Amino acid sequence: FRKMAFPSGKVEGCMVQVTCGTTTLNGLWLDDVVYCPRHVICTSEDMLNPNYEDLLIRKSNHNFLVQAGNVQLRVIGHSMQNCVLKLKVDTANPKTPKYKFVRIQPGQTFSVLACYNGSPSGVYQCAMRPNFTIKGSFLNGSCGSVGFNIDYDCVSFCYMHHMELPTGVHAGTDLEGNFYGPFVDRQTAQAAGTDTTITVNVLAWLYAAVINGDRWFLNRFTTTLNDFNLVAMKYNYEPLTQDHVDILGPLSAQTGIAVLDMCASLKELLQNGMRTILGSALLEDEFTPFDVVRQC
Amino acid sequence: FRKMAFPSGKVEGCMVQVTCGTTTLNGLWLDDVVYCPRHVICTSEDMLNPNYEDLLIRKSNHNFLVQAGVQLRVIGHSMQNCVLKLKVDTANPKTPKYKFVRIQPGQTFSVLACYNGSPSGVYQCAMRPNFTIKGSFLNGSCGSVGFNIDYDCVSFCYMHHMELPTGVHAGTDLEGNFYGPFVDRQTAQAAGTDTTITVNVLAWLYAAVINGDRWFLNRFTTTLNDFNLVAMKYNYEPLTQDHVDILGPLSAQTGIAVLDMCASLKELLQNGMNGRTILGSALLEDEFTPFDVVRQC
Ligand SMILES: *C(=N)Cn1c(N2Cc3ccccc3C2)c(Cc2cc(F)c(F)c(F)c2)c(=O)n(-c2cncc(C)c2)c1=O
Ligand SMILES: *C(=N)Cn1c(N2Cc3ccccc3C2)c(Cc2cc(F)c(F)c(F)c2)c(=O)n(-c2cncc(C)c2)c1=O
Repeated sequence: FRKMAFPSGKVEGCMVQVTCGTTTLNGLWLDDVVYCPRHVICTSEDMLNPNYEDLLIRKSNHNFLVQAGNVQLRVIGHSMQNCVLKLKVDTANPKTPKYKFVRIQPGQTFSVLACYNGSPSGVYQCAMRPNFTIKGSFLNGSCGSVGFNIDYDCVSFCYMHHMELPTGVHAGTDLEGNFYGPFVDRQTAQAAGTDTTITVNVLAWLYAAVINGDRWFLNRFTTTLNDFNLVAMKYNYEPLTQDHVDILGPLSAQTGIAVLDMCASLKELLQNGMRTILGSALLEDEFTPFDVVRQC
Repeated sequence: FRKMAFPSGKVEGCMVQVTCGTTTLNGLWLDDVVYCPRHVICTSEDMLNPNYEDLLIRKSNHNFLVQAGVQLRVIGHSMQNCVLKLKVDTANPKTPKYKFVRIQPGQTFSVLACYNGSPSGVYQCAMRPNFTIKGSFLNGSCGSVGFNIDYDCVSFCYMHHMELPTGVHAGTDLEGNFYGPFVDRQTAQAAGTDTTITVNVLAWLYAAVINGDRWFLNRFTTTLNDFNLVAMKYNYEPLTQDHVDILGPLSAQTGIAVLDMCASLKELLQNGMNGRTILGSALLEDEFTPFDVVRQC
């Protein structure tokens, strides 16, 4: 099992650079709007205590340098939605894919196209941690890099990168500018919550093992969902939602192993602790049910 | 600290489907040529024991259906080793600046897995010492390519031909020469004994330090020769002085001498990791090059 990213071409053709004064970052050019972190309107000194509504009333269209490579796109309007700036430009991007904006749930994976100075540099898969951070690989200059899934040539944008936190993990927003997690776009004492294991994905990984004939850990037991959730938390595992149970349905059907039967199996692995699964001693939690199917 | 592939856009616009009869796979369209595995000309029966010069002479241009998202008309064909080259009537307008390179064992590249001419996923792989690669390829992935990108120039280094019985992958360069002792015939084929890419493990241990993980370091040193004795014992590749040189930047950056890191690795091979993990792994990772680490650290 490999972490496979989606082909990045469709997103590559949407990446631009946005500059306010000396502050620069990446933006995303879809039709005639460029989306980017609103913190582009800040000097580094302003970050210590920014008032965005004011910094923005005082900006004008002509203050924003938007560039696709070295070609300037003239801005004809500006607004902010939550923590994202939307710059209306005078050119509709001919390379705009079919797209939507999605707000993903913790556990969901997506591809990150890391970008510097509007120029894509690399692509990799990432999971949204339960504590609403991502364990990304971002260097300074990466703000405005985006995360996405691709579903029949429709690009679902789910993440825009804003910042690195103290412990070296990453935080940002959806494409409506709403942060994942409790973070804010100003310099404070902010820290990631204590993280937990993504139970839904661990179960998907157990289904993957079963599909491949690796099924020693299956037992005769079943559990109630409520009982499972209470025990799981004792081992720093996430409780399951109804949505989780549902996205495990296809793998449940493929293997004929009921979700709550697999939960029983997991509970035992937790209570006794293991002997390998898919030739690994560790339970993997960054492959979703959809990832498992997409690979097998 | 993740495996990071190159952005795949420039390659995506070169992928096409090639079909002969009910045999289909992917092709790479550059200028007015489509490169694909020559085994496209075989039925399953032919593929059991193919005489390719003899099969190819019997084909006409119109036997080849090339599809680019538009049918492209084939106007000429030739074979170069295990790669078929179909000249087509239309030049690919999105051809990047490109080269064909043969990679060295230990080196990494991005794979763009494709099915029916359509890109499906992108990830990094290394060319293993035994000249296989551990890809994520399913049925129909033949003709998917591997590449590196340097300032907009795409260097293609791999074209995918088969999965071996063990679940690893084998293929050719873009000149159609196999990596490893394999052939393009349906017969059971094993690779030689694989070994671990030592220089890469060392690069990855340096990565782990740069990312704030230091539990495996020790105060000890070793000579190159004595390290290599231990490494060969554990089916690791020899570390050369050129490798030590290559590691110079990461050594400079962490203030750990290469031979000091080698002493750490020796202890890891001898003692195991006990309970522990390094950059999330329970296993010593060997598929990041020094260059890959630098490009990210
Ligand atoms: C983003 N492309 C640059 N950057 C920043 N910033 C530098 C800067 C300069 C002027 C004005 C604002 C900024 C932000 C940060 C810092 C940052 C980001 C926020 F959202 C905040 F709310 C904040 F208080 C500070 C940053 O963390 N990174 C970053 C992202 N990912 C990885 C790394 C190593 C660094 C930036 O790139
Ligand atoms: C490739 N897109 C199809 N394929 C093949 N082949 C199926 C087929 C049908 C008719 C004629 C020729 C072929 C080859 C193989 C089999 C194969 C190919 C070789 F070159 C060999 F030397 C060999 F021993 C076997 C194949 O392995 N894969 C493949 C690739 N990667 C992963 C998986 C699961 C399968 C094909 O896709």
